[PDB]
This record gives sequence, C-alpha cells and structure tokens, in this order.
Amino acid sequence: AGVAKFAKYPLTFGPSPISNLNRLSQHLGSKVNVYAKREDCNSGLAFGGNTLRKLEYIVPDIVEGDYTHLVSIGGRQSNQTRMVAALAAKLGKKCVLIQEDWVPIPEAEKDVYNRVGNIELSRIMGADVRVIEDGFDIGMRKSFANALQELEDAGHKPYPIPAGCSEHKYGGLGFVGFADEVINQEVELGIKFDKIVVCCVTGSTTAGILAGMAQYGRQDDVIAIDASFTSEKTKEQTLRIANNTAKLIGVEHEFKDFTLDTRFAYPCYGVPNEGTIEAIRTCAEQEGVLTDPVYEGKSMQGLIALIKEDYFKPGANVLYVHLGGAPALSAYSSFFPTKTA
Amino acid sequence: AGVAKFAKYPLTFGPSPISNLNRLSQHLGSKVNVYAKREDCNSGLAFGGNTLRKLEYIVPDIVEGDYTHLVSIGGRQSNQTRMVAALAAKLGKKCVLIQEDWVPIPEAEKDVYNRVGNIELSRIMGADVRVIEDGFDIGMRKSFANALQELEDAGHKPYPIPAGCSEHKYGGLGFVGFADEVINQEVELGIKFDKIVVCCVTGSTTAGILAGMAQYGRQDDVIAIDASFTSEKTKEQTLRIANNTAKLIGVEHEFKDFTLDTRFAYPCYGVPNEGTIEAIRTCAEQEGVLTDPVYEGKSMQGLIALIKEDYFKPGANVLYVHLGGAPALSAYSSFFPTKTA
Ligand SMILES: Cc1ncc(COP(=O)(O)O)c(CNC2(C(=O)O)CC2)c1O
Ligand SMILES: Cc1ncc(COP(=O)(O)O)c(CNC2(C(=O)O)CC2)c1O
Repeated sequence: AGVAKFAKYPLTFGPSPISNLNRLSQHLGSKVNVYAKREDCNSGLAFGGNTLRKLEYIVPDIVEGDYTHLVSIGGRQSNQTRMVAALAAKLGKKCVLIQEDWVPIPEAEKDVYNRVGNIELSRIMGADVRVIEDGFDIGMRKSFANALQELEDAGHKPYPIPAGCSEHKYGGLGFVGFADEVINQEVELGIKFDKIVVCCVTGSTTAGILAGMAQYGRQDDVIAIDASFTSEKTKEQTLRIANNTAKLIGVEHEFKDFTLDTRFAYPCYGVPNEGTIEAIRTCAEQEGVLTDPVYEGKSMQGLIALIKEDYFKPGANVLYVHLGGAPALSAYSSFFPTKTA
Repeated sequence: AGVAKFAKYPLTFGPSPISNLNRLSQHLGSKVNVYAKREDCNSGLAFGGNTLRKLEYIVPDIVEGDYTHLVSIGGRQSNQTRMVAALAAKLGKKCVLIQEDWVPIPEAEKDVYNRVGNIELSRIMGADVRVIEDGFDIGMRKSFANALQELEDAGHKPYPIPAGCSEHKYGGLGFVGFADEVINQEVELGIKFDKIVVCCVTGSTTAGILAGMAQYGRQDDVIAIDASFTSEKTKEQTLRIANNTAKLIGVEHEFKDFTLDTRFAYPCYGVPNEGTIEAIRTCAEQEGVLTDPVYEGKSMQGLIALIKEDYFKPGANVLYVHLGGAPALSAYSSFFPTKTA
C-alpha cells in the first residue's frame, strides 16, 4: 500500500467532486441512486479530464530531468494530446502531438473533425500538432518513436508519453489515488458506493482504479464499460497494468480478470450508435451533464442499460466516473439534431 | 448589503477557485502577479460559467411558483443560452432559446458557426433552439416577448430569462456574492488584490462585482474590459443594474460611472482582432488556460496591454476574472492556425 511513496506534481484543484444525478435516477426507474465523480471538472488546464490525474505522477520525472519537449500521441480528437499540450504550456516546455486516424471520420464530419474539437485546443496552446493517418492501436505506434528520434537528432531532450499513458511505468498511479479519494469521500458524503462504472480503452484509468480499490479489498466494486471494441487486447493490457501498478503501490493482490462489459463498444472505436447518442441525450436532457460519443457516451449507455436490466441491487449507490472528453462533442454535431417539437 | 437575505439555489461546487498564473506574470516582464478566479470551473452543468452564478439567485423564484418553460435569449454562440438549457434540464422544465444573429459570421466560419460550439450543446440538452435573424442588442428584444406570448398562448407558464440575466431583477445578486468570495479568498491567500479585471457586455456581471465590492468600499478596484463595442449602452445598462442591485442588498453608495476600458472591443461584438488572438494564444501557451475570441480573449488582451503600459503598481496583485466562454472556441477555429517550431 501507498501511492504516497511516489512524487506528485499538482495539476488539479484537488479531489474531484461527486455529482448527485438524482433526477436521472428517477427517469431510469428509481431502482438505483446514480452518482457521478467529475474528473471532467478537474482543473483550469484546458477543461481538465482524466489524463491530468495520470500526469501528476509523471511530471516530477519530467521536471527533475531536463527534457525540453513533451511528446504524446492519440487520434484526431484525442483528449490526452490536448491535456499534454496544456501541461507542456504550464511547464514552459515544447510539445509535439501526433493525431493519427483511429476513427473512421463519419463523412458528415470529414470537414470539422480535423479543424475543431480537442485538436484545435492543442494548436491554440502552441503545440507542434502533426496530422498523421495510421491505424488504431491502444499500444506503441511506429510513428511516436520517429518523432522521438526526430527531436533527439535536432538536439533536444524529448519526454515520451504513450497513448492513455497506459504504457508508462507510472500510468496507473493517478487513479490509484482516485480510489483513495472515493473512500475518503464516501465518508464525507456519508454514502457508500456499491459499484464503480467507468469507460475503458487503453487501460490505466480502470487498472489504477482496480489496483487502488484493491487496497481496501474492493476491486469487485469496479465495472469497466468497454469502448475500444477490442475486448481482446483491451482487457489484457488493462490487466497487465493492474498487476504492475499493484506492485508499485505495494498491493500483493493478483488481478486475473475484471468486470468488462462489451455490449456497447460497437460499431467501432470513436463511432457511436443509436444507443450511445440516446444515452448522451438522456443524460444531458436529465442532468444537464454533457457526455461525448466516443468514451463517456458509451459508458453511460451501458450504465443506463444495466439500470434497466435490474443488474444492481435495489437501492444501490452506483458511482459513474465522468472522465471528461466533452470538448470533442463539436466534431460530432451531426449526430444531434434539434429536439422534435 | 445583506445578499444572504436572498434565497440561493446550489448550481456550483461552491466558491470558484483562484489560479496563480505566475508563469504568465513572469512572461509579461514580472510587472505584476496575475491571478484568475475560475468561474469557468464552477459547475458540472455543461462546462459551467458566469451565468450559473447569476442563476442561483433566480432559480428559487422559479421553482417556487408554477412555470412550465424557461426562456432566454442570446447570440448564435451564446453561453447563457447553453447554461440555461442545462439549468432547465436540471430543474426539470421546458426550454426555448432564441439565438439572434448578433455576430457577422466570418466567411470561414459560416458552415460551422451555427452547428458547432454552444448552440450544439444546448441542443443535446433538448432545448427548443430557435435561430432568429434579428441583430445584436443588449436590451429587451422583441422576439423575446413574442415567444413569451406564443407559449403563454399555447397554454403554458414560461419564465423570462433576458440576456445575461442583466435585465432580470435578481441578475446582479450573483456577482455581489463573487465580491464576498473575493474578500474571503484574500484572507485565505494571505494577500490582497489591488485590481479586478473582467469582461463586460450585457452588464450584470460587472454590476454585481461593483455593487458587491462597494460593500467594502472597493468599487474602484474594478476594471471592466468592454467587448460589446457599444460604449454608451453597455456602460449605461451596467450602471443601471449596479445601482438597483446596490439597493436590494443595502449599499447606499450610488454609481455615476465606473472604469470601462473600451480599447479592445474592436472590430465588433463576437469578432476578435489580431490582438485578441494574440492574447488567447499567449495565455494558452503560458498557462494552458483557454480564453475565447468573444469575451475572455478580449478581457485578457486588455489585461496584457494594461500591464505593458505599466498601468499597475509594481508587484500589484491583479485578479483576472475568467467567466468561461471557451466552449464556443470551436466556432472560431479558422483564427488559430497551427503554430510553427
Ligand atoms: C473521456 C475519456 N474517457 C475514457 C478514456 C479512456 O481511458 P483509459 O485509456 O485509461 O481507459 C479517455 C482517454 N483518452 C485518449 C485520448 O487520446 O484522448 C485515448 C488516450 C477519455 O478521454
Ligand atoms: C463569457 C462571457 N463574458 C461576458 C459576458 C457579459 O457579461 P455582462 O453582460 O453580464 O457584463 C457574457 C454573456 N452572455 C450573453 C449570451 O447570450 O451568452 C449576452 C448574454 C459571456 O458569456
């Protein structure tokens, strides 16, 4: 036990708040009491989001070192790239982003998809944004390394930050701290969360939550709603991270498997489905809380699905984990026509 | 000055946090110490913003009586209409929003300005978005009353929420509370702010801050940066709201004038000048903080210009007020091309 033995650099206002989505509760049958951990209300750094939690434990190394460039990677509307740019700015360092094509840009958006959303924000923050177009892979890419070798030859000291930080040694520490927070908040709010619903694609977030909740023997409370539509590698990598992070923080527990629903990943990574959009509309319509079509949207549809199929015990307190990602909504304006009548 | 005398309804996480933009301060020649009270990180209701703070003192009057629909008005990319849509989605009411044509939509943003950004979000929250052609104006609009009659003719009980909640009778109370928070936060920071810089269009925000700071005789610390490009009315309406709010709370002092730097509104409301774009970029590149081309980008360029001309005492602590607006940044992507390295 102990994430405390690792250096942390503050990038958020502190413990992310928890929302009481009581109105969305009744709309779903008053079967459960839905709540939301707002990681999308993280800090003042370009809208916040889950990646900021992860970066807090990575920054120390960046600063202690003497790097001069923060190089990350993702797909078009990648949320991480936007927050890494925000970090480089705050650290007074250069930034090189790689926006590959991981989502089949729905024709009805082939225009704004590359000019708006999160990619616009990275440019405004002055990062060297490079629009590449390679396949989707929640793993190491054969371009991210090139950029690295590139800046090195130029005479710079580049700092690597893989997709989702999932393959960074400390990629899972941030959400371990997330668990510590929830436990403390349950006591302040006086509300015990029976389950934790969170989206998953590259790992680190879920894994950190697993290894962290395990500190209290509550790994099982976790319910990871897939969104990568590749349960294969996705569930394996998350597990590889869950075990490693566990070792770092001292938890002996061994993760062999975890609840990873996969009925809402379709039709593909980045592309929603009638259900996804319906979840966003419902959540937005009921709680005034916005969710995107890529991550938080699907994980929200799954949440509403489970509440339907009386999956949770009657009167259970479920903690929905809003990891952010709403700034990409603009690259999906076509999926949301105006209310009928 | 008893503002607590008025009923308040929770819409934010509590007192907005204050960021220490020490990097930007250094970047600008270490002339002053810049801070930023984050109204843009005040709630989980669709990104949040200044309107929400205003609304907290208006919601009580709503739910109290029997109103079916909430109706507001603003430009195509209004932030208030987007937040009202959330407040509506939350208070479990109907929402009809009038989006007037307050901005000469740049040719490069014509096929986006009305489908992306804030207008989009307001639609996801199931608001009845009505796009009207009427032009810019911070005063009571015809289309407004027309809809108030329309609905009231169809057999409903709409609640009138004018632009910026400025014309509303309780529109100023919100930021009178801001002032309160400021004085308290000065106590917890162990410092005192010499000046407060904030954008100003419809007037309710500044008027609130003015009437509020007056409770402590510090109204002169306020520096409003205009973004309307219509000095007279904005100054006159702000001055009007400030005096009414002054009575409500209990402040005797009457405002006959206030500091309104009109140097940066150019070329007009809703359109940025090269200085605005430069400011947005400088803040983003220095702090990772996002400002918009319509409101905060201009108040920020005003802040920067004032610091250059040594307007503040050396080592002065200046509190910049971030009122949000960044969500609309998606309708102005043409203005921020990828920087070069
Ligand atoms: C809102 C939101 N929800 C979930 C996730 C996924 O996190 P995990 O990879 O830790 O499962 C992201 C990530 N973002 C990436 C990006 O490019 O933005 C893939 C890294 C997210 O932004
Ligand atoms: C980011 C931002 N900054 C300043 C203002 C103006 O404040 P005042 O008019 O209350 O001084 C708005 C308002 N909004 C309106 C809208 O239609 O959104 C005009 C009401 C704002 O959104």
